Amino acid sequence: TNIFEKRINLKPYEYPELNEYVAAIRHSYWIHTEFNFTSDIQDFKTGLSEVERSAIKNTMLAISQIEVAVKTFWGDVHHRLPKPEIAAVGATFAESEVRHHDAYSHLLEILGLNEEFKELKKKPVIMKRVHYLETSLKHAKSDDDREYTESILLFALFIEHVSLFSQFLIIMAFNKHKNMLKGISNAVEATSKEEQIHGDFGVDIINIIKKENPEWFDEEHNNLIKEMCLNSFEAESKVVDWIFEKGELDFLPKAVINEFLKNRFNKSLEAIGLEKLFDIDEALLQETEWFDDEII
Amino acid sequence: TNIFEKRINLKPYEYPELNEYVAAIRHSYWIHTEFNFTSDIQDFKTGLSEVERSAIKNTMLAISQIEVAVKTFWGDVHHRLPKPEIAAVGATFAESEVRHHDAYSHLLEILGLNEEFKELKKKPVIMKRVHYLETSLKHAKSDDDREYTESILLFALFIEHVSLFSQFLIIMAFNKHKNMLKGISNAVEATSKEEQIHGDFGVDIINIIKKENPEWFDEEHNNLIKEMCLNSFEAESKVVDWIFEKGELDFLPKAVINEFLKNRFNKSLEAIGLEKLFDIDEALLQETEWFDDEII
Ligand SMILES: [Mn+2]
Ligand SMILES: [Mn+2]
Ligand SMILES: [Mn+2]
Ligand SMILES: [Mn+2]
Repeated sequence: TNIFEKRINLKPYEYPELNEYVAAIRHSYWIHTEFNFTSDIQDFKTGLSEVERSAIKNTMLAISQIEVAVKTFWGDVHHRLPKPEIAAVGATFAESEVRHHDAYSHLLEILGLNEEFKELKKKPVIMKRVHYLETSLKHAKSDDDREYTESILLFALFIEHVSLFSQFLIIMAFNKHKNMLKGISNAVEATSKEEQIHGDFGVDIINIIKKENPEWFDEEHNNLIKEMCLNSFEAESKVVDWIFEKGELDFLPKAVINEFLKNRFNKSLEAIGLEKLFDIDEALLQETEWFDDEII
Repeated sequence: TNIFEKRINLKPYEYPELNEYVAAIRHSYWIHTEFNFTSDIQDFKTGLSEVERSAIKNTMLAISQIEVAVKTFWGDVHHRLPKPEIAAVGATFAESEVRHHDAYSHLLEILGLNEEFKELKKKPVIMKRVHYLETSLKHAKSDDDREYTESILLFALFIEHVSLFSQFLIIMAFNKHKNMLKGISNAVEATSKEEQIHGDFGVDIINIIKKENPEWFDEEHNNLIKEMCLNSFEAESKVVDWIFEKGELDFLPKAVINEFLKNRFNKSLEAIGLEKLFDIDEALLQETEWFDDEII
């Protein structure tokens, strides 16, 4: 098998196991119109202290920075990985991103955050985030399979599996602790599950590429993956600092969120056979174990 | 205002009305696992005469010739029509085609038609159908916007709005008259509604292209569209002859199916401002009015 080459017959599948990702998204499928956000609008308006409102506002803006955008990467994977089973997953994933866009676009509207969203791009922390996101996808349109592989790798391991996860954690933790933001936490939980599925497929694709082209993955390029991992963590850790610019939440300190992120980065590296990059404080990490127990 | 030109900023939308197509497919969304085909399997095995079974088998094979294939045209429209609103529709449509593929692939399996499906491509009537289908999409990957426009036009007006519709009509008519093939007619009705939506969006895209580039739609190019309309009808009319090779169904004669097809071809031409091509026998057309009353 060669993942990069087109095949003559539709059947049999060369990577039949990838078909499970279509079933996974059909099971996770959701539209924001299934949730009721009336209490969330009221909570955001009058139920929060100024510290809590600033944290929630910034978290919603940070999710939207990624979700409220044109996201065609998954829908285009078939051009460079021309397999029917990959094209099926890619199309299923591309549609799920349209559902995410509509959900967060609706949430910015009803929370009265459209003007703040338009001005978000001017923030240095956001520009720094955009830099690592654009660098990660610099080869998304490359004619070289090895360069394109770098884009899949960084996109799946770090963007899909980690970029939004401090934000998903903040919303879920807020609902778990305060029983507020019911509709938003439902939408966030549904988005988390789909991003987890997106990254898992990308991890599987990378392991197929690595199995078929082991010589592309030397100690040298493994060091290049590790420095991109560090850049992603530093940028996301700074986004966390900005989210809590008006004060930390006592039940979810930044130190707890940072350990949660480092662990996700480690798991992404380990998923493709690399060694872990971050030393983990187990006691601080334990505080967020409930998140993965919910997402699965 | 140019449909072919990239707009990086998400809002304001240039064609906000195209968003209705994403909501239309979310409303029509279905998976074959929502239907029960147990009675259909039994009907196909023991409930049909030799004439009826041959007609149903050939109809299912003809639907599958189009549906059981990699269908990435809709998911790629954004490359040449780089608008966020178009990209959202394209991704939603590309996913619906994966659902259609899984549905008809499941139906070929449970009806024991996998081997007959593998050999279908060798039939002269099928080769003749493939010829007009491939000719219609010959410019699907062109760098010239005018040539690409020809592919969208033929694909939407004739392939999406008509190619499968004699088959959808045959299945629904069989269920209406005989109260058999319950699950299959449900899946066919659900597919018909989504193909109707697919072609409607394509018609809207063509009318935007025609509004922005009226000089592209000259008498010479309109004559080519009419010549392609005739080629599509002749090939689909021959597919109908093949479906009924073992005998016609008294309740749905070929003359009735052919008038149904000619009328659909006329409506596609009229939808983009071209004149009707076929003379219609109104009495024979009236016999299939119930079909559009169900789909629309
Ligand atoms: Mn998303
Ligand atoms: Mn994703
Ligand atoms: Mn279809
Ligand atoms: Mn279609």
